[PDB]
Amino acid sequence: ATQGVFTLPANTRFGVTAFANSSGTQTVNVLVNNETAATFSGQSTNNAVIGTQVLNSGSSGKVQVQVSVNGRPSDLVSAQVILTNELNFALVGSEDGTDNDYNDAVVVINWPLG
Amino acid sequence: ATQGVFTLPANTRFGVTAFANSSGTQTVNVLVNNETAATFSGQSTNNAVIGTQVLNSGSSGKVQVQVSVNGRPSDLVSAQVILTNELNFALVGSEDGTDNDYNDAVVVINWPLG
Amino acid sequence: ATQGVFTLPANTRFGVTAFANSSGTQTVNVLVNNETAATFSGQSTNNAVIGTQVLNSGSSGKVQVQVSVNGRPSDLVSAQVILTNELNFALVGSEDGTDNDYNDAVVVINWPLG
Amino acid sequence: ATQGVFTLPANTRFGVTAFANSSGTQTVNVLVNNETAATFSGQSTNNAVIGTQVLNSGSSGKVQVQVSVNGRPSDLVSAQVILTNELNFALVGSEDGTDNDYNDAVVVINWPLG
Ligand SMILES: C[C@@H]1O[C@H](NC(=O)c2ccc(-c3cccc(CN)c3)o2)[C@@H](O)[C@H](O)[C@@H]1O
Ligand SMILES: C[C@@H]1O[C@H](NC(=O)c2ccc3[nH]ccc3c2)[C@@H](O)[C@H](O)[C@@H]1O
Ligand SMILES: C[C@@H]1O[C@H](NC(=O)c2ccc3[nH]ccc3c2)[C@@H](O)[C@H](O)[C@@H]1O
Ligand SMILES: C[C@@H]1O[C@H](NC(=O)c2ccc3[nH]ccc3c2)[C@@H](O)[C@H](O)[C@@H]1O
Ligand SMILES: [Ca+2]
Ligand SMILES: [Ca+2]
Ligand SMILES: [Ca+2]
Ligand SMILES: [Ca+2]
Ligand SMILES: [Ca+2]
Ligand SMILES: [Ca+2]
Ligand SMILES: [Ca+2]
Ligand SMILES: [Ca+2]
Repeated sequence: ATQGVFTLPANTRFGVTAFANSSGTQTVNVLVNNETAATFSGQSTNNAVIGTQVLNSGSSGKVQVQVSVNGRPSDLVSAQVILTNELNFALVGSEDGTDNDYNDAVVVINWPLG
Repeated sequence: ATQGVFTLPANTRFGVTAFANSSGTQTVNVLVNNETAATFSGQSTNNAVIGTQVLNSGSSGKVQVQVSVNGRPSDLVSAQVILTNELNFALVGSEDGTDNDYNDAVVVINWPLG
Repeated sequence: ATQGVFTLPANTRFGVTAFANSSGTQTVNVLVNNETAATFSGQSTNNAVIGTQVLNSGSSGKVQVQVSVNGRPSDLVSAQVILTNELNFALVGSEDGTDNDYNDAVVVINWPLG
Repeated sequence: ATQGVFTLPANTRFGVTAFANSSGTQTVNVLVNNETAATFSGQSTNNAVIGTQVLNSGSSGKVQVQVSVNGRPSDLVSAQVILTNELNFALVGSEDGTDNDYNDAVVVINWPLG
C-alpha cells in the first residue's frame, strides 16, 4: 500500500517535524500539491530534530512525505490518528537498512495550529 | 479516563518533543517514575518547538506528561500508535481554554531511538 | 475531553459493531445527527458481538457512541485511525466499574464499506 | 514493511473479528506461533461479520493475520492503537483488487478481554 501520503482539509495550517536515528544522512522532502514545500537533512543516532516547519495544505490538501538516504528512497510506514475528533497526527516511519527499526527518519505532521 | 500516561519498555531511550499553539505560556512536565525528568516552557501560536530531549524510561517504564498554564493543569488527550509492530508514538494534546482545539501544547514521544 | 464523537464524511455508509467484556449488561447507543440510529445490548466476559449494523452518516456526518450499564453512563475513551489514507476506524472503549480495563463495551466503527 | 503481524504479551486471550466488503470471497487465517489458529471465510459487499473468535496468544505472543482471495494473498495494511494505556486494538485492512479501498477484508483484534 502507498504510505506517507495524507489528505488534509484544504487551506489548513500544519506542522511537519523530522527526527533522525541512523548512521545514514536522512533527506526528508515534504510535498504539498506535488511540489516540494519543505526539505530537511541531517545525520543523528540520538533523535535530533533535523527540521520543523509550518506549511499550508492549500487548495488540494495533498501532503506527501518522502525519505531518502544518499538518493535511495527508504521504506515508509504511516498512519493518521485523530484525538477528541479534533487533534490530528500524521505519522511516518522509515527504514534505510536491514534492522527494521523504522526510525531512521521519523516524520510527524500535526494540525490544527494556532 | 487517565490520559498522558504511557508504559514504555524498561530502560529504553525515548524522544520527547513539545509544540505550543496558544496565547498563554505552556509549562510541560515529563515525569519518569513519578519524578520530573524534563521541563519545557515557551509560548507560540505557530507550533514552535518549545523543547525536545532524549530521556531514559528507567526501571519503571512509567512516563507521564502534564501540561499547565499559569499553574492550572490543562485537559489532556492521548493515545499510543505502533507501526509495523515496531515503531512507537505516544501522543498528547492539551486544552488551556474554551475552543477545544486541544493543540495548546502538543507532545510527541517516540521510540525506539538510534 | 469529549470522547465517543466522530465526524464521518457526509452521507456515507459505515459499519458499527459492539463487543462485551463485563459481568454488567451493556447498552450501546449510536446517534446519527443527534438521533438514536442503533441500540445494542448484551452481556459477556468473552467478547460477544452484541450488535453490528450498517448505517448512513447522513448530512452532518456526526456519529456519537454512548454506553450505559443499568442506566449508569460508562466512562468512554476513543480515537480515530486512518490506514493508507483511505481505511478508517473509529474506536471506543468504556469502563462500567473500578478495574479500568476499559473493555466493558468496545465499539468499532468502520468505513468505507462496499 | 511487514503488515498484519502483532506481538501480544504471552498467554493472552484476545478477540479477532472479520468483516467482508468485496465481490471476492475472503479467507482470513489467524496464526498464533506461525500456526493457523482460526480460519474464517465469507463474501459480502455490506460489511457482514464473516468470523469472530477468542484465541490465546500462547507462549510466543506472536499473532499474524493473512488474507487471501481465490488463492491470491491480499495486500495488507495494519496498525496497533492503545487507549488510556490499557485498551489495545490491532487493526488490519486488505486489498484484493485495483480500487485500493483496503476494506475487502477488515480484521479487528482486541485485548484485554474479560
Ligand atoms: C490563541 C489562542 O490561545 C488560547 N489560550 C488562551 O487564550 C490562554 C491561555 C492562558 C490564558 C490566560 C491567562 C491569564 C489570563 C487570561 C484571561 N485574560 C487568559 O489564555 C488557546 O486556548 C486557543 O486555542 C488559541 O490557541
Ligand atoms: C546506526 C544504525 O544505522 C543504520 N543505518 C546505516 O547503517 C546506514 C544506512 C544507509 C546508509 N547510506 C550510507 C551510509 C549508510 C548507513 C540504521 O538502519 C540502523 O537502524 C541504525 O540506526
Ligand atoms: C467481570 C468484570 O465485570 C466488571 N463489571 C461489573 O462487575 C459490573 C459493572 C456494572 C454493573 N451494574 C450492574 C451489575 C454490574 C456489574 C467489569 O468492570 C470488569 O472489567 C470485569 O469485566
Ligand atoms: C465489489 C468490489 O469487489 C472488489 N473485488 C473484486 O471484484 C474481486 C477481487 C478479487 C477476486 N478474485 C476472484 C474474483 C474477484 C473479485 C473489491 O476489490 C472492491 O473494493 C469492491 O468491494
Ligand atoms: Ca533502521
Ligand atoms: Ca535506526
Ligand atoms: Ca485551545
Ligand atoms: Ca490552540
Ligand atoms: Ca471494567
Ligand atoms: Ca471488563
Ligand atoms: Ca478493494
Ligand atoms: Ca471493497
